[PDB]
Amino acid sequence: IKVGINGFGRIGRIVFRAAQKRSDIEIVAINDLLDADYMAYMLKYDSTHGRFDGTVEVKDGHLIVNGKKIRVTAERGPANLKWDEVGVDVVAEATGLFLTDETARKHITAGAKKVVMTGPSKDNTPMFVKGANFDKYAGQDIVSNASCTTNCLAPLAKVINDNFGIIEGLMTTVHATTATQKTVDGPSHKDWRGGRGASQNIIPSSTGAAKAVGKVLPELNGKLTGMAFRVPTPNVSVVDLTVRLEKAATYEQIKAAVKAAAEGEMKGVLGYTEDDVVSTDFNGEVCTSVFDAKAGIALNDNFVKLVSWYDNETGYSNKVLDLIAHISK
Ligand SMILES: [Ag+]
Repeated sequence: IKVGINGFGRIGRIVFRAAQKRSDIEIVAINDLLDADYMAYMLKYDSTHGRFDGTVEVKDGHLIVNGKKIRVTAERGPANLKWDEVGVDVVAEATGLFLTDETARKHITAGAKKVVMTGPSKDNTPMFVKGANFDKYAGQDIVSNASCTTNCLAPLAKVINDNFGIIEGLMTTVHATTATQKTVDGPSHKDWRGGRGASQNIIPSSTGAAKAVGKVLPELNGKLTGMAFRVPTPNVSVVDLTVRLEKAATYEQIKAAVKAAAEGEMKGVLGYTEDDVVSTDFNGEVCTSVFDAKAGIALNDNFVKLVSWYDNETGYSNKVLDLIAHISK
């Protein structure tokens, strides 16, 4: 499966690094407003995930990563990309600028077969999260992988709902710093709080990742919404799911249910741990949701507080390839 990446940002670079560890997905073309010499630098060195495992050179204005040529372009218009020349099947849309079917279809016009958005769709484009609704894919040409927080809350909420039933849920993600925020109190027209100093503040932020669970899980629609807190960590976030259960269940029964799915139908997606883990213990975690058993707490048999870790970069990126590989079946 030849895959072309549009937008060599944080998600774009981690999708590239995760593809080097897979055999069914091969990156063949990258497009961003950067020269080839700069793209080789942002791949070779990474402050969060260390140096790149492999070789990377620049020749003829193109990258040579692990002895494989990769076409580099800087087309601002998605239709002028000419994916026919390099032969791309699925385009990884990782710019955040084209999150609609009208704007993402320019890759189909440019010579691609399918498009996967690395973000929550802004229109009626269907969103798919692994372990939640990957079976509901009906061969659409443009899909979406929702958000990274949705890829963490949906697999956990599905197991809790299928076992005990969620009447109403209220979540909160202690999120890490992203490239949206500022290092120092700067301007931010869309979000005033987001313009404050990231390394100095606990910045509240609104998110619709919990309300988006109702789209990938129609049985939980209108039963989930939440918020966020941006904290001065470079990577790895954690959600705080607070749900009211329909069936009475103890915490030891909740741990056994999450552990059964972690070792069963949701292996590789929903993780499970009983260790004294912290955030940096999940830097580079492939799982999109790791349930922290000792961190959670319950008030009674029908009101519990669940804790689940997730990497907002590595975990979501690996599930972008999993969505590319699923639509290609
Ligand atoms: Ag996130």
